Amino acid sequence: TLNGGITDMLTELANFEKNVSQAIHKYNAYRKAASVIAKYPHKIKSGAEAKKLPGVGTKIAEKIDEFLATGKLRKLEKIRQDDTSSSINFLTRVSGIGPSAARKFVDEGIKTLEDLRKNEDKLNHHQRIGLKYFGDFEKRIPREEMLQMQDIVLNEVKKVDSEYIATVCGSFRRGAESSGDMDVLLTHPSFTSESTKQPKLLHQVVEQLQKVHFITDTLSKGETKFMGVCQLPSKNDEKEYPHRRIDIRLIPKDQYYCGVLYFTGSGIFNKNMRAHALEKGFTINEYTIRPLGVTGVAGEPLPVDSEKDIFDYIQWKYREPKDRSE
DNA sequence: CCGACCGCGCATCAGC
DNA sequence: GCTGATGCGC
DNA sequence: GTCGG
Ligand SMILES: Nc1nc(C[C@H]2C[C@H](O)[C@@H](COP(=O)(O)OP(=O)(O)OP(=O)(O)O)O2)c(NC=O)c(=O)[nH]1
Ligand SMILES: [Ca+2]
Ligand SMILES: [Ca+2]
Ligand SMILES: [Ca+2]
Ligand SMILES: [Cl-]
Ligand SMILES: [Cl-]
Ligand SMILES: [Cl-]
Ligand code: NA
Ligand code: NA
Ligand code: NA
Ligand code: NA
Repeated sequence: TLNGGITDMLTELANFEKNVSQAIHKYNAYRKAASVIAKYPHKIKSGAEAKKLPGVGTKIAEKIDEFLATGKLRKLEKIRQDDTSSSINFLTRVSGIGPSAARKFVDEGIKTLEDLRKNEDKLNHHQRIGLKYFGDFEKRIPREEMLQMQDIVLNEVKKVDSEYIATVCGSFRRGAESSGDMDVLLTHPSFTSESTKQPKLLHQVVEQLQKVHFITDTLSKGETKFMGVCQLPSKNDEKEYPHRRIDIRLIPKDQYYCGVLYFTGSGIFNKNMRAHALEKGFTINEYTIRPLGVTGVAGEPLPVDSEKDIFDYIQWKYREPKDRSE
């Protein structure tokens, strides 16, 4: 890509601020700067040319000047050399180990994959499954496999109740040739913003997918969100497929368009769009878009019949899923 | 200069 | 047990 | 770290 070297650098800086510094606003600041540079359609020639972009300020402009002249960033070179930063950045790659847990583990002397595998008793349930599938979870999922996964989920949900609708969102819905994981939005007519006329609507679907050996593990599970692990079936004498992360979100059926907008993303796109919503006097979540009054208190939910209706309210021209890949 | 930074589900824990 | 803060995740 | 006011 045109400015791959710059966007990798800013991403690495973002990950540092998140995992090591625990500086969530600097994490987001670097993430925004990398997103704006990633869509910029010219090979960047200077930090001043970059500073023209929104979210690229003086500090990042200087770093870009250093990177263009030398090919590297001294600040990152020292971060890479530091053992405590390096250890924390490694441990956070395990699902369920965050910045706080990573640092506590480093305090206890647990800081390699080997260390973790000797100390399962110190892990909670989520962290133990994340360690179990550490290698698998870092592999990408070819779109071809995403299509077989889709076919299984949709057909099994059909068997439980023909009135369920399951929609695969995330990067898959944005047209990616490969995805980090599978995200399934679920609706059923018995669950609306007005009533829950049936219990266990999510459980019954999880149960069916466990019964056919598609869902293999559970990281977390409540009434409306499932976070777990799944796996495609393999043929005779073939290696098994990698285990994959799956997220399932049950959304009230009358709030589908807000839900599918949220679950399609991207994450940075959602943040940019929600940040822009507030500037226009609205607040958007996965359920509703609501006006902000004179005091800053959210008003009642505005009518939505389409994804486009949401872009309209905040005066954005509609963007197809494939162009929301910020 | 400085306030504000997207919004929320589930798990875990301290205080009562 | 409950509630609110915090951790971690989407 | 960056931005709007
Ligand atoms: N509002 C908001 N939403 C999200 C997650 C949303 C948007 C994302 O497209 C969707 C699924 O998350 P996931 O991590 O699977 O991302 P996805 O875009 O599918 O990428 P990938 O799986 O890595 O190919 O939930 C965020 N997560 C990360 O940015 C976030 O920070 N803010
Ligand atoms: Ca995904
Ligand atoms: Ca996901
Ligand atoms: Ca495996
Ligand atoms: Cl911060
Ligand atoms: Cl909606
Ligand atoms: Cl709401
Ligand atoms: Na700028
Ligand atoms: Na992690
Ligand atoms: Na072991
Ligand atoms: Na197996």
